[PDB]
This record gives sequence, C-alpha cells and structure tokens, in this order.
Amino acid sequence: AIENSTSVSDHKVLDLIVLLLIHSTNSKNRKQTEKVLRSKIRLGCMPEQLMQNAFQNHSMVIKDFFPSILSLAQTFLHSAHPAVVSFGSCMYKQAFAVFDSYCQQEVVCALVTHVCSGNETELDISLDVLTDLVILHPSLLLRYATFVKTILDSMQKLNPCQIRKLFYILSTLAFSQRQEGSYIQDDMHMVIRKWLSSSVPNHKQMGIIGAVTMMGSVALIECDGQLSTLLDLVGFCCEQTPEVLALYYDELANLIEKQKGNLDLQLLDKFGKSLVEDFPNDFVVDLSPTVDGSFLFPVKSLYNLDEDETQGAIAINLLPLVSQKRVVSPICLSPCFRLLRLYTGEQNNGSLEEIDALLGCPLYLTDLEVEGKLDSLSKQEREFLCSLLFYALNWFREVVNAFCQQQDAEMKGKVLTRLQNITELQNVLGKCLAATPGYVPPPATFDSEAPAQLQSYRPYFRELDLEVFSVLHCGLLTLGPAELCFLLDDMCWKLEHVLTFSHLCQRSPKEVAVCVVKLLKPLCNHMENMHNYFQTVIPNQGVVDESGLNIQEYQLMSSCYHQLLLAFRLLFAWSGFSQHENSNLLRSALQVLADRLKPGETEFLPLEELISESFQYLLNFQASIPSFQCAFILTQVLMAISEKPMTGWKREKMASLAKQFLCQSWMKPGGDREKGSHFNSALHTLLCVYLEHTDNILKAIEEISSVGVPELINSAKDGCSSTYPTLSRQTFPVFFRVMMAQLESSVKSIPAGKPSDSGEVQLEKLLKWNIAVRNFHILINLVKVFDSRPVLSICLKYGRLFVEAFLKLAMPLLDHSFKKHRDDVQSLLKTLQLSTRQLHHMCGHSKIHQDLGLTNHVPLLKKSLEQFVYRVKAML
Amino acid sequence: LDGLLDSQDLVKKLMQMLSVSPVPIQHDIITSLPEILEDSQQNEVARELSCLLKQGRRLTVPILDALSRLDLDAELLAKVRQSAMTIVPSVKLEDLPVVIKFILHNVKAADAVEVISDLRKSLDLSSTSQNCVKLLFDVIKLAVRFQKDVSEAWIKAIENSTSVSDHKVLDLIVLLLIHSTNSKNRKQTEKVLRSKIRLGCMPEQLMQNAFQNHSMVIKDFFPSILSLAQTFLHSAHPAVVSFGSCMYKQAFAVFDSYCQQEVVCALVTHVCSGNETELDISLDVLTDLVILHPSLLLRYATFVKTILDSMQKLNPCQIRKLFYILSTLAFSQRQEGSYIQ
Repeated sequence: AIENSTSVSDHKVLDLIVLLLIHSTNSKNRKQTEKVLRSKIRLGCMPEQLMQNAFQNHSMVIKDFFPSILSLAQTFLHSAHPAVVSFGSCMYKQAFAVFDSYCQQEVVCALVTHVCSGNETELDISLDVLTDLVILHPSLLLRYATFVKTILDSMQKLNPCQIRKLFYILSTLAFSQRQEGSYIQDDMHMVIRKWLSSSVPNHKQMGIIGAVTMMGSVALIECDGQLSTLLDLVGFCCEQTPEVLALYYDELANLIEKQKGNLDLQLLDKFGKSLVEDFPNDFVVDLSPTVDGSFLFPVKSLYNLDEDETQGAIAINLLPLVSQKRVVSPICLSPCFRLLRLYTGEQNNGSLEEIDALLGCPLYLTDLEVEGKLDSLSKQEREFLCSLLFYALNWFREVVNAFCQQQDAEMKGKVLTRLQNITELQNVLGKCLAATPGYVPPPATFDSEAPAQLQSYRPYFRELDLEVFSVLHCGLLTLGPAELCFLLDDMCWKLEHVLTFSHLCQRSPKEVAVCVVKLLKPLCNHMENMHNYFQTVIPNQGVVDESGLNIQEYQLMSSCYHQLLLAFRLLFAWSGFSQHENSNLLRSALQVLADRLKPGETEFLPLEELISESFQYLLNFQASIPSFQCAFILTQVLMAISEKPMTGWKREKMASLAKQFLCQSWMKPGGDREKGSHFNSALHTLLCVYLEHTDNILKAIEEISSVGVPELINSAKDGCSSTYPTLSRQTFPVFFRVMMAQLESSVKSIPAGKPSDSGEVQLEKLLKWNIAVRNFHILINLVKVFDSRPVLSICLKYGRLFVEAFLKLAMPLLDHSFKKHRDDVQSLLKTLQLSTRQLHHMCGHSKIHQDLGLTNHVPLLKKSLEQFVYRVKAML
Repeated sequence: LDGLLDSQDLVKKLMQMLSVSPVPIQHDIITSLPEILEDSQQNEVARELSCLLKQGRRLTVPILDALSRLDLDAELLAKVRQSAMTIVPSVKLEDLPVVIKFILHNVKAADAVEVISDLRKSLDLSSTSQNCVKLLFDVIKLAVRFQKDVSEAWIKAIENSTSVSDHKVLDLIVLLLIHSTNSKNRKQTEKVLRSKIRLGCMPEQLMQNAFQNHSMVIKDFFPSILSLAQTFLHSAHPAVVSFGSCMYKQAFAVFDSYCQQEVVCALVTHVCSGNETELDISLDVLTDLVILHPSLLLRYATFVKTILDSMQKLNPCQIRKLFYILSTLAFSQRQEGSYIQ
C-alpha cells in the first residue's frame, strides 16, 4: 500500500523511512522492497531532495537503517536507468555527510571497492569521490589513509579519463593536509619515479600525469625542495628523446586549462618558461625562409611557404623542425603550441592583447604559397611521407584555430580563414591518405593525443571537441559550407560522449550543456534558419532536380542540416539537461520558443515553452527535404522535446509522422539512399507512426497491410517508407508485426469479465485484430514467395507472440462464451479459431530447412492452439 | 636518470661489512640507491637481498625494488613470502601485518587459491590464537577486501580446510566479513559456512570464543551477516540450529545496547511469525531470561510484551514458557517489573 500513493509520495519522507525500515528488518520482503522503491524513483515523485530531507532532517531516526538497506540499496541502485543513479549517488553522498565515523569509513570503502571492480559504475564512483573531495575535504582524508590510496594499486584496471580525476582526488587530499597529506602523494608519484623510469610499457605515462597533477596542486620552502627533486626526474624523462616530453607538455597545458583564475603567473613561470621558449627557437632563428637549406627529404623545397602571408618576418616558419619530419610535435608544434598559447594567456595576463602578443605563432604565421612542410621525396613509402606530414599540418592549423578565438576583428577573419585553409588542407590530406596504401597510423591514430581518423589527429578537429572553437566559428556567421560541416561534426561527435576526448571531459556534462545548448543555441538556430531558407530554394534539392551546377554543394549543405538536427537532439534528448535541476531546461527552452516565434513569451510558465517551441519546430519540419536521413532525427528531436505523447498537438506530430513515412522527404530522391541508413531510420520512424496514429493502431496497421497489398502490384505507391521494389526489405513488416502483438497484449482491460455488452465489444476488437493477423499472415506467404530470409524468422516470433496473446485472451472466449451469445456464438468464436488455424497451417513450410524436422514443428506448436480451440468449442 | 652504476654495489658491500649500527639506515636507502639503472631496478637486488632477508627490516625494500619483474619475480615475491612464512612464527607479533601485506599483494590478479591456502597454513604457526593476532591478520585481510578477487579466492579456499577449521577463529571472521561486505558473494558465503557447520569442525565453542575474547573485530559485522545469518540458520538440520541459537544468544551477551535491542526484536518477530522456529525462539528467550536477567528487561518494555497480542497464533506448550519469561522479568525488577505483568 505504499505503491498506490501518488499525492503523498513527494511529501512522505515517512514513506522512504518506512521503506528503509522494512528493507532493513524483513529479510524475505527485501527483494520486493527494492523493487517498489526503484519503481517509485522512476516515474518521478521520489527526488534526491526527499533523500536530503531524510538525511539532514531525520538522521538519528535513519541512522539505524544503514549497512542493511541503506548501503546495500545504494550499491544495488548503481545498475542502470539514470533517473535512479543520481539517487544512489545521493545516498552515498549524504551518508558520508551526516552520519558518524564508522559509516563514513564504510561509504568510502564502498566507493573504493566499487571502483576497484566495475565497468560502467567507475564513472559514477569517481565523480562521487570527486564530489566528496571538493565538498567535504578535511573529513575525507581521515577516511583515506589506506582507502583511497588503494586504487592506485589497480590503476591498470580502467582509467582512460578517470586517471585524471583519480589523481585530482589524491592531489586534493595531499594539498589540504599540511601535517601529513602532501608527503603521501609525493611518495606515491615518487614511487612512480621508478615507474616514471621504466617499470612497464606504461607507468611512465601515469607517472607524468600524476607528477603534473601533484605539481599543479602546489600552484594554488621544504615542499618546494621535495617538488623540484621529483621534478628533475620528469625533466629527465622529458630529456629522454620520445613523446614522454610531449605528454609533459600536454599535461602542463591541461593544468593551465583546468585551473585558470588560480595558479598565479610566478608559480607557473617557475614551472615553465624553458618549455614555452623551446618552441620559437627549435629551428626558427634564420633570416630568409625562401631558401631550402637541405630541409631533409625536401619535397617542399620547391613549394615552401604555405598560405598565410600575414606576418612581417619569415625565419623558418614551422618548416625546418618539420623537415627531417619524425616529430611528435612538441618541436615548436602542436603540443608545445598548446602550452605557448596558454602561458601567453596567463603570463602577460588579461588574455586580450595577449593573443595579440602572439599575433602569429611567435608573431609569425606563414607566407603566400601553397605547400611549406617537407617530409617526402625521400620517403619512398607513399604513405609515411605526407600522410604523416599533413597530419602534423592539420594539427598545427587547428591548434591555431582552437587557440586564437578572441574578438580581434582582424584575427577573427584570419581564424575563419584559418578554418577555411584547414578545410582545404584536410581535403588534400584526406585525398593523400586515401591514395596512401594503408595510412601513416603513428601521428594519426597513435600520436598527438597519447602524446576521418579522428582518434589521434586530435588537435586537428577543434581539439576534436573544443567547445570554445564552435563558440567563435559557429557564432561567427550569426561562413562556409564545408567549414560548417567540420565544425558541426565536431559538435556532434563531442555531444555524443559528453552530454548523453580528454579536453571536453575535463568539464562536467552540465557545464558542457550550459556552454553548448544554452550559450550556443542562437548561433546554431540562425544557421538552421538559413538552411531552412536554402531548402525552400534549390540548394538542397537543386542537384536532384534543377540546379545541376554545384552537385557537391548540396551534399555538404545536407550534412550540415543533418548534423544541426542531431545537435538539436543530443542537447535536449539526454539526461544532461532533463533531470530535477531543470532551471537550465527553461534557459534552454525559452531560447527555442522565442527563436522566431513571438519573443514576448519569455516569462511564459512551464509546459508552455515546450508546447510553443514544438509548434515552430513542426512548422519547420514541412521543409525538411534533406533526403530525410535527418527527418529520422527531425522526429527524434521533437519527440525528445515534449515529455510524453499526452499533448493534443502530439496528435498532429504523429499525424505528421505518417506524412513523413508517406514522404521520407517526398519519396527519398536517392534509389540507393534507403539501403543501410534507412535500415534503422525507417525501422525507428515506423515505430513512431505506429506508436501513435490518430489513436487507432488497428485501423492504422491494417492500412499499412492493405498498403503492403499495393507493395506487390507495381512495387511503389502510398507510402515511400516501404515502397522499394523489394518492399524496403519488409522492415515495415517487422515493425508492424511487433505492433500487432503489442496491440493484442494491450487489449486486456478491454475484455472486462463477461458482465454486459461493454464486456462484449472487446470480442469485436479481438476479432479485428485476428482479421489484421490474417491479412498480414496472408501477405506473409505472398511476400515470402518473393523472399523469406529474415522475414520467415520474424514471422515465427510473430506467430509465437500473437497465439500467446490469443491464449491470454481466451478467458474472454470461454468466460464470454455465454456472452458470445450462443444463438450467434458459432461465427463469433469461429473467426479467431479458423483464422489462427489457417494461419498456423500457413505458418509451417518456411522455417523447416533442418533435415525435414520442422515441416510440422510449427504445426506441433499449432496443436496447442488447436487443443485450446477444441476446449473452447466444447466450452461454448 | 643518473647512472651511478657502482654506487649500489660498493654501498651494499660496505653495508654488509661493518656492524649493526647503520643497518636500517643503509638498508632502507637501497630502494633509491639501486634506482640508477632501469635494468638494475627489478633485477639487481632480486637476489642480492632475497637470500640476505633473515630479519624483518628488509621487507619494504624488495617490494619497491621489484619494479618491473617481468611477471616472474612476483612469483619470487610469493616465494620470499613463503620464506617469511616461517619467520611469521619467528617475528613474534612485531611485523605481523607488515609481513602479511607483502604476501597478500603478491598474488594480485592471478590465481591465488593456493596463495590464501599457504597463508592460512602459515597462520597455523601464528593464529587458540594469540591476543593481538586476530586484529593483526584482520589488518591485512580487511584491507585486502577491496580488490574483489581475493574475497572469492578466500571463499573457495576456505572450504578445502580440515586441519585448521577447529582453530579457524581467524577464518571464522572472514566468512562474516565477506558476507557483510561482498553483496553477490554472500549466498555462496552462507552455503560454505553451513556446510562447514555440518560435518563437524565448526562448533558453537568456536563462535563462543569468537564472540567473547575477540569481539570488537566482529562487532562491525553485526548489522548484517551475524543477525542475517542467525535468522537464516534457523531452517533445518539441527546440527546448525544449535549454532544459530548460539550466534544470537552470545550477540545479546557481549554487544552494545543497539545490538541487544535488535536481537530481542529478532527473536520477538521470529516468535510472532514462524512454524517450527517458535520452539527454538522460546527456549532462546528462556535462556536469555535465566542467564542475563537484569540485562533483558531493559530491552523488553515493549518488545517481549508484544507476543501476548499474538499468543492466539501458536502456543500449545509454549504459553507456559512465555509466561515464565514475562513472570521472571516481573519478579526480577522490584522497581517496575511486577506491575507490568
């Protein structure tokens, strides 16, 4: 009787207390207790604010509920369905807060054992101990002296990006305890000195991550002396040749990026001035860069000095270090440029004329020709010559694009010109990489991050996620189709991991949302309105019909709109905004309502901004002519904006979903564009059209069936979602057959006993469902004579489900046998009985290629239905 | 990365030369003194001290020294641990957890069912058990509970024991520890515990020692395993029911007031719903009233009074024991008791 409450569930803390009580005491009740509690967490009504009311108002009453229900539930509530995991995390985060010392030690050890074994949980754990370190800092180091230290002895288990959070933990405890803390972690990362030396193929990586992390905790003496000695080994591994110098560079860059307002100039200047100033004198001290010198393997001795020309000197200009090259780009290049651009932004502070301090790289960009980086014409392998030189080129230019993004209206254009030249360089580079047999994997898929290949050419893609780069370049035209393509692809491939890559995941997903959906809503909506204009023109449809002059511009202007709508989904379609802290949901929604639809509804109350913005979005949808690979997202976005289908306008949404399934951008102008993208797109849009269609799925599914009748004759009309000559592989069928078995299982309260004709109108509904089952099963054999590869295997599960639903509903055949009106109960129960039998005899001869064994195994299952029909015929 | 190549060898030679004055001073320094060469990191002192290890003071050195070890000196780490397994009866409670931690980290992720087996077999030389020894080995096994792979290893290697099981107080505690901590590893924990109760070798005298002389270590495992097993050990096979009765007939005796109130309520709910259990419960509260009489009426003022309101359920001969309970608490308290009943 705690489940059937919906008015007190948000105010009955005294329901949570009792639920923990019953779980703590009653042993056999506990598995049902967890179930009712979980199902009350989902479907709202049980927020983490109720749990704070329990912990922080009734602590002494709930203190008895602990290592039984409380810790065990909280561990057991880290499974899935992330409405409940922000509850399970609040249980650990408040049990540490209000309880006593044994309970604090036990929650700490619960988190630690939880991170020392676990696959998806370790994220929630590491963010949890992170919240514990940032929130209750002196109260955690007591419960840490061997407990949080432990997981370092299992860092090899899993920490791709969790290692930076883990050493954030250990460092924050080290710096918040002058009496004991700092020596502990300095000993940890010092034992990592032998690790830094050679203790594995790894453990030097982890060495410098830990070293810079403990080294930035000193940035906000005896600690200075302990620091410098364990820094000299970092310098030595840096002085050792490889990329382990570049990782030291990258780590110092990440430290400046993460803590910006703190970390005064003198401390970091003492840290790096010998690492910054190693760039503009790695090779560029010359005078006339038009000469080649040797520029070893000189393919670009004949064409040096690529196009920037916005400088007053040319010494080597990024060429000569790139000559011999074989660099991991700490050599006056990308990982070193990331520290140059950040020490230039912290030292010579203000960062405004400090971008103007480095008005080129070191006040130089490049010159006025095409090429200008030399690593071929002696490297006889066609791949490792330019496909490792142009990777460094693109990483260079997009470090320059991710670096200089301030409001310098002379540098803003050049940065847009830099993104443009990066697009053309990326095109030539991708052409060279494709023409390369294999690829230069090393500085594409192994360097530039560990120190569209997309994985390791990491800084070559607006850091592959850099949220401030899209702020400028997408807020710029608030200028280029293929530039909008690349910047939007970065936006989407970052919003995937972040909001549902070690420099985006250095911000919490709410902060990535606040900087993406909030502070970049209008810059994206304006380009979406411009694309809506270019679709009511012939820029998206001209190269199919009329404007056959830029064929390869329509594709890019389509992919831009597609990535824009996937951005519109992934910003809204995820938990990254739509949880109980929903003020940001309003700040994100009001900008969509007032985007072009009457900006006077700013202070409009909740559930009206959603209903307003949905009208403008659905008004846009009628021109979504991108060949509807994005219309499968133009429904997935709008469905994700509104809460559930309960809106009256959602009926027009579903009625427009049928218009889309009839259209798919008006019969999907490609003849092969339906193959593999649409093989999931149509199969998910059909689930929307059949999840709601004028509230009558039975008339709807029958309309699709009698539409599939026309799918045989001449193979295409009345719905292009399944109008391919091979029936679009009958994926509309596989969805329609999952729909009928759902409709039959749905009609269970329709047969309400056998009281009256109200209980007898359900017989007509089960009869119409059997009529639709017969119509589908009749075309099942007719289309199976065309083809039955997976269609047969789908029809087997369909027959197994529909007959099981008929057995579930046979209670209204035998109980409603006198309500079947025995003077007319022959044809009444005869319809379903003869239909199921004729279909089951039609259900045999396909799935039988098992050495003549399954020719009647389907009839062997059908004998159960025939026996039930015999019992019902004797019953009626 | 300075290669002081002969500055570990002459150092160790002169350190094994003079006397016992700077023994620990020259000893502890050799971790960062042999740290010059990456090849001499895990291989130079891999045998230069693996045989010189005769006392306890050299233990921290090889732990940090075997830095790479090619996953083979870790076998030699368990081997030098087997060498120190004899020093475990020779160190004499000086570096007990300081030694056992070296062995317990040595088999980290691989098969360790023989590692824990050799550990408990060496524990026959140290822990019936010594006075500090319970918390001593607990300061290693509790702190090794985290890895979640030597938990199940010690479970699957606690069954194959038949020589130490009667003196396995320090292997009684581990079953309660694994059950209280490891959630999915709890149903197998009850199974191995039950099957060790049956077939002898686990008497109520073991639980009595593990509750009386060694209690602050097990008092942490009360709110789960101990009460949640004793309620679940009242099912059948009455070799184990005289064990589950000792579990919460001794929990009332040594634990703190919350545990006493919770055992009394466990018995009271147990007799307020139960078919054959109610006999064991009623004799159990009977034992509590005859044994700890003034310590039960405090935990009784509404708790033992309750079952009068369900006497209609079942008490053919239990009603006489029930009113024996209530009458004994009545007559054992002149201040409040007699008025109550």
